[PDB]
Amino acid sequence: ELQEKLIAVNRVSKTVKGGRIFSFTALTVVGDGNGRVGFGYGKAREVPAAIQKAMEKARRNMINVALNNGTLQHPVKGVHTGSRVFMQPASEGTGIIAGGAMRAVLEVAGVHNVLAKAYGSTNPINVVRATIDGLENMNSPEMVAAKRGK
RNA sequence: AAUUGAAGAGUUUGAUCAUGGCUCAGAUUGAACGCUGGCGGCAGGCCUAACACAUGCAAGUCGAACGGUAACAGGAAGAAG
Repeated sequence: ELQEKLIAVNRVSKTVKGGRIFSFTALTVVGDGNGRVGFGYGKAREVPAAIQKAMEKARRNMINVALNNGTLQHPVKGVHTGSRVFMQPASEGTGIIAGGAMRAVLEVAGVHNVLAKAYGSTNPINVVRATIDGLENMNSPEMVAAKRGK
């Protein structure tokens, strides 16, 4: 049920007095298959060290996303840093058809149908979080019955 | 029952995030060239010189408009081997 996966890994540099020392950072997103979306970045001097902290941080900071059946309740716009993310429900249509960075967050959230097409900046670390912000701000037709109806 | 569907990647820097061009994955064509090549069905086939042309053919048809025997097909009459 853990359903965890990595998006991408990127080598970086420091350049201290002695010379260049290269660290590694692996982005990861996790989910239970029905809502409960979460993610983690982290860093380390090794590849297996950095991925471990990413999956470790992905356990905490997990929030529910509301879905109808196996689809979104409505289309929702979301932005983060310099990235701009749109999505459409498209009920049982073709499905989970999207490029890397945003592929992980949709499939692990539970959606096997919605279309992405992420505009603006397509940076792996900025394109993620635009989903979680765009899925957190999304509200549910059953639980908006507080404002709706009466 | 009927225009119900939306992907990204690479590259500036010691490394990073924007901005921003270039490049690639797709489909398509009245196509060509390179290499190769079994059959069938359907469709397509001078996109440049509206440059110029050999030869045949590409529009004739009515004797039930009319005077007519020029053809060969008979019939009729005549003259002969």
